[PDB]
Amino acid sequence: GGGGGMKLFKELEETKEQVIKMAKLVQEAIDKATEALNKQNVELAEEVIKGDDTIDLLEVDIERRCIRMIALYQPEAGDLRMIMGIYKIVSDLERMGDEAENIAERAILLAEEPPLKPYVNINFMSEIVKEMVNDSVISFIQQDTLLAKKVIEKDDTVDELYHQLERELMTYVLEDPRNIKRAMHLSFVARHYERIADHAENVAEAAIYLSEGE
Amino acid sequence: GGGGGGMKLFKELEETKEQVIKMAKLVQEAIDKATEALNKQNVELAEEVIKGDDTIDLLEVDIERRCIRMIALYQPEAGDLRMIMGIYKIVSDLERMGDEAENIAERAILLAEEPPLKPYVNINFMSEIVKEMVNDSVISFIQQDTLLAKKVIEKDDTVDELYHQLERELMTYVLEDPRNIKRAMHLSFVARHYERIADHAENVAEAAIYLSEGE
Repeated sequence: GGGGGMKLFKELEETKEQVIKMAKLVQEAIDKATEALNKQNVELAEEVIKGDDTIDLLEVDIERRCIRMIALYQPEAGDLRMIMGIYKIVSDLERMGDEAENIAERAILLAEEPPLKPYVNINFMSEIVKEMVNDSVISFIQQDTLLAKKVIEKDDTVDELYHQLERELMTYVLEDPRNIKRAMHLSFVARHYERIADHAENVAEAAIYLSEGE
Repeated sequence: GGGGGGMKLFKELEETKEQVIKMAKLVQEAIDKATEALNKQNVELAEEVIKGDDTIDLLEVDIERRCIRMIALYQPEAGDLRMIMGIYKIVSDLERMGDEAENIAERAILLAEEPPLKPYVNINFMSEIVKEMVNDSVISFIQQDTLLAKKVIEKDDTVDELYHQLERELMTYVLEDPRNIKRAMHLSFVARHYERIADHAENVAEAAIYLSEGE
């Protein structure tokens, strides 16, 4: 190799740092989004809606870093794979953040009214999903198949849990159509948790590609 | 002063761009069949959309593996490397559109086992726009047409607006006889998928802007 070959190294270990940061900010979104939604708390919602902008540039900035690294250093097979993969996931991660930002909106909408039901399921879902966000992005940065496979296993649960939700609400709507307004908002929410999870699972799918690459 | 890598990278990039187009045809074809299967309560048509989604899946990989090939072998500079990464990004949005139409098709099955519940003028105006959004977004990409990409970005607000019309129309159905609760919700999801397909369409046009703004 040549002199500045270890530049690509530093540049890449940093870019990775940033992915991890961006994911810290995603879990923070979901966590805030769930509190707001739960305890009918708008300060917590507007917080989450402001903070998404951060996550937005984080996509831009990590993407731009990838191109740079490829343009400047000409990374070999392994690096180039690590990089294009980063390039993919930073998008999924941005989508999770946007999904949470959506739960944040809804929670505002659900605040000008009594809950209509304990949010127990939304909650079990919420908890599984953050675990999924984290574990998925860990298993990527460090080539952990087993951990990626677990994340992929958990998704069938979120799916399964989502369906529980679809049906409980059917019964709420059916017992008093007034309830139609909350039911629906609480439907979306569940759909958003389910989208965040599906995404999580991509990161993991990616993590395998990478790990299978060795 | 030469270098035979130039000419190869050119063919490879054009052949890939061609692949991307193949892929958007199939997505348009998907949305199209799925709307027929939805409307005409036709499961033959739906199971088609559903097997046909696999073709689109492999095209994502196909093109993605193309992009890495092209970078590794030819060490492409500025404009080229940019179109490639960009191809890489949008071959995905496009796979997501096909995924959403596949979902429309799954619901069409489900909706077949019962009367309509309503004509579906809305869902129809929606996909008709959406389908044209898929095309234009991917045209605008291949030839960096900013003005055409921005036309796409506008239409999206229409889908957005059209989507909302639809959830209120349904609210009224559920409200009139909760039996309708099952058809209503299925039609609810469908109306969301159309809106997701449009929102992806709109990413591609954003991308098309990245490329264009660049040259």
